[PDB]
Amino acid sequence: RGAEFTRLPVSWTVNPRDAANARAAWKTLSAYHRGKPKSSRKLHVVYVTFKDRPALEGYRERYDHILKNIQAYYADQMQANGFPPLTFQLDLDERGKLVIHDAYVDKPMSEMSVQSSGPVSREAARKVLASKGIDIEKEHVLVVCQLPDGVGPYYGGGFSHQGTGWTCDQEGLDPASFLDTEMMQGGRFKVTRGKNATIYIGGTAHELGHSFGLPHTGDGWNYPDAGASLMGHGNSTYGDELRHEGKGAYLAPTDALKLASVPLFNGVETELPADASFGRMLGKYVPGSFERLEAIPVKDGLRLKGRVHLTRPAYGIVAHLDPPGGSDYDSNAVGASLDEKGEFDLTICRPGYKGGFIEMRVAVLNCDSTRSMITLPVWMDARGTKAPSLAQIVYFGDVQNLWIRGRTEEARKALAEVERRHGSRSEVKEWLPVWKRALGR
Amino acid sequence: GAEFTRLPVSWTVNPRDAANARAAWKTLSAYHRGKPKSSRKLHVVYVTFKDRPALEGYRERYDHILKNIQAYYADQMQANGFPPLTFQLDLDERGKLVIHDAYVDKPMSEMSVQSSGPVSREAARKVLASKGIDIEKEHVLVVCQLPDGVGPYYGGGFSHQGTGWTCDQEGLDPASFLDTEMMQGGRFKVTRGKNATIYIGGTAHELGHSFGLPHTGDGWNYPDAGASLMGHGNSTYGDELRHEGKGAYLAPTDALKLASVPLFNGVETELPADASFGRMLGKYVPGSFERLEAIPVKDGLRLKGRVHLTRPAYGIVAHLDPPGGSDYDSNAVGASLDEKGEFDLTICRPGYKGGFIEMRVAVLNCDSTRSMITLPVWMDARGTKAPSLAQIVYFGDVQNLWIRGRTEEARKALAEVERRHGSRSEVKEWLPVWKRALGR
Ligand code: NA
Ligand SMILES: [Zn+2]
Ligand SMILES: [Zn+2]
Repeated sequence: RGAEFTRLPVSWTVNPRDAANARAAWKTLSAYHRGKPKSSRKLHVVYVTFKDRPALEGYRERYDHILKNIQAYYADQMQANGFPPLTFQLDLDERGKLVIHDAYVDKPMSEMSVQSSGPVSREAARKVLASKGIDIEKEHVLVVCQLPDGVGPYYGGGFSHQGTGWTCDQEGLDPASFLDTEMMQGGRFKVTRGKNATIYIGGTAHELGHSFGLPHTGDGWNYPDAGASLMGHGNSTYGDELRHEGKGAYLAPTDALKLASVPLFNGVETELPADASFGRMLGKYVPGSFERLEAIPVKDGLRLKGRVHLTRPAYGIVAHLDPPGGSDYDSNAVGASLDEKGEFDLTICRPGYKGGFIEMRVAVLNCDSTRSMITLPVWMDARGTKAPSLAQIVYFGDVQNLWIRGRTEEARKALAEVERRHGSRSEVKEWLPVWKRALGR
Repeated sequence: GAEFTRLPVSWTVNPRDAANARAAWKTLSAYHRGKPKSSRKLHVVYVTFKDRPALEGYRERYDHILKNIQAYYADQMQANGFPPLTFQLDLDERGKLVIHDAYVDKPMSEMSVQSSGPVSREAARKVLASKGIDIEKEHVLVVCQLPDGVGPYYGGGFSHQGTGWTCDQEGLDPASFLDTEMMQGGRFKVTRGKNATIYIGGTAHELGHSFGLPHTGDGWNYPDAGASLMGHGNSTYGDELRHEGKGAYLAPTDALKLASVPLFNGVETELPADASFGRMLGKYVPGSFERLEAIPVKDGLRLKGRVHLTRPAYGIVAHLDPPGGSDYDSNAVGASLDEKGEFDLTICRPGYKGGFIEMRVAVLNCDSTRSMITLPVWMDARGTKAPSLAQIVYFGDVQNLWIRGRTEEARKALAEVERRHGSRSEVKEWLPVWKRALGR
């Protein structure tokens, strides 16, 4: 109900199973938080100007609207998914307005480039934050540069306890522009002024999600009337409902699950484990293993049943489908709850997929904000043929059992043994390339 | 021509539009019989700046770009039922695109989105004049070595003169259409192929504007043909090479308009003395109708009428403009014109709930100009005839004066219906929409 920053409505209804999974996740996380110190983390804002690039007019009031819009959006989307209205807290002054730290870089735009705008702007943010007693390497920071397109950075990266977002200011940029239907003039993108603000501010929400540790997650068959996933193509649809263009952008339940363990969102200062490590995808990862893991083929999808070997508290599980040759934008995800013994059961589909072999990512969300992730080769079709899945049990049973237990080198040896013993058989030789690919992620 | 990633044809024209195209070309061919041939070419100018040197391979890359757009227009004109008409390029002894190099002795810091356009065209005029070419009598594509947010992406002109504006980028080439790798680090999260689609499809879109084409969106009669190039097709040009969709197609109503452009048909027809610019792109002349009746059908109207031909015409185009929408939201239908001026077309807008909608009727003359009138019409899903019948009893004199171009008399007659029967329910809703049409 905050019209001062053009608060976005909720234009989708969560599926009942995801809301039930959200409640079970928050119940588990709340028990984990009992007795742990509270978090005072805030999302800090730095405004970077340059030698021939002074601060734009009203940037303090306009970005007070922008961040409050993103803050309300995340809270409202968290609440729509079944969680409490969790969101990041801002630094407010005595008047309740957004505190923005101003930084300057003594370099002209001619001396800047697409590859240097990022690090140079963050370097200026480090200095101005340290002067105020804030360590940039231990907080989440949004760096706003007064740079144009083709020079300035639109980027985001981080994890649960540290992250950095990058965006660029523009004259009159404000969430109030979301309603404008007038066309922009003279630009390569033949698009309205309202969508242009959607790209800017919706992009900022997309980069901030990246800074919290969220990779890309596209739309799925289970949400055909919810708009575009914010961490997918939703960055370009954020606020489209205010122009009656569509359903806008929604926070995917699998992304809501991951953020529920972020201290910036839940307010609890949990400690990261010692074995946390960065991976190919955004986030912090720890080793994990399963007691059993089977993907059963169904019509246009898979039914994933398994039992996690829980050596640490976990609150949920997320299954991804990654089509070969596609980017992370093309993946779809399904979430599920975990019982105390570690059993889970979910169904993930990709209707119309003709490629047959597809990669599946199974992520276990731990209460310490980290994740354990494994990549499994699976076969899928419209009919739901069981023949490839049966060859995976008969020939590749030892490979899977070792792989889901994290024994990569032993699984490779067992994979080499079936290739040398039965590699000439047609039903075996087609599983070898997708198994070798899965064993290297 | 795979050397420049020639685009395929990903749509099939409706049979009536192809039949309309053949009848239009037959009429235009008779008009061209005995007229001098045209040597017009679309000239290309590359503008560099003080701290903005020419990008690598810009000569070979824009040889691919212009040949791609040239082949696209030819293939889309042929798909619509016309001969493979397109613009001709200036080719050297090796058959490569001739590019005129222009320089502006100003740094990029002194350029802006609003000033890059006119400053670039001025530099193009000088280098073209040095070669004996008058920019105000030809079609020119101005390419600036400028980034986004500084450089111009614009287009404007008519049948006998036009200017297109675009900006170069590192590695911009139609061969990039197939790339599915993500760009990264940009405000627009799009693949490298999508980025090239926006650049080159934009150029094709601006060139269409330079030929005299306004915006024309998609319509119900082509739901599986892709996006209209003069609508949102600028962002779908070449999408089929990534299996993203059907790409961009040239709307039959736009193909009709281009058939009278000397750059496309090769005949140097003379512009009439009464040609004038209008609210929309193109050259316009006064026109009138002997009769004009819109018959309501399901989700649309059937338009029958007879143009009062005071000059040779080869076709007619009807547009529907929903209230509150931009030019991107209009849909258009083309039709052929007989020697007496008779025409018959059907235009629909399924799902439109607004009831009252504006219709633009454009007559395409053989001298490259158009006559256009704006009519208020009513439309619904059922196809109810009641509002159109009240439109016949009242406002009868208003339409008769309006289709004869007598604006002031139509306004006076409109005030008479408001004073005599303005309280009647079947009359009072036509009054506001008629004043809007009489002022458009
Ligand atoms: Na065996
Ligand atoms: Zn991203
Ligand atoms: Zn345009």
